[PDB]
Amino acid sequence: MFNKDQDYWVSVYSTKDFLSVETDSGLGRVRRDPLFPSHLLPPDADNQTIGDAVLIALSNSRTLSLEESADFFDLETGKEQYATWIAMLMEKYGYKTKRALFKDMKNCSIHCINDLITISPTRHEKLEAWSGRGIKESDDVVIPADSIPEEIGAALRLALSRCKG
Repeated sequence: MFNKDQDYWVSVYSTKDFLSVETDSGLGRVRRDPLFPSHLLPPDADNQTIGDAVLIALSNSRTLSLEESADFFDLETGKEQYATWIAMLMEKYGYKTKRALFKDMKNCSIHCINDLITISPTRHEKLEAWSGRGIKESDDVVIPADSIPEEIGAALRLALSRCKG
């Protein structure tokens, strides 16, 4: 169950070899939450499995207190965790180079607030960068938060098909 007026955030990263559903946390600004391992799914995961992963990952999304915020957005910690995420993906899927991993990688964001799940496609800009550039509001995919997990999965697949670059 999601709390009223509370934001819950997830990032999705997709390649030919994996579909990763990740809890994001923060305070206005959000990022990959190091307390929660990525949900790493087979690239051919069905919609039920994807939807249940999305629901769990969203539920874990934290809204931090003032004190938690300072430690959480620490620059050097962030760098370490980010590069560690890349290393983990490379070692787990046998990517020999960063280019091999990021070349075709798609990114969608997932937001849940007040019984609405919004999934937003992105444009792949640089090797490790995505933007909202060229992405219309109407490119989002919206479903209710109490949707069956199959519907959430289908919604994420549609958003992934709307990614560009």
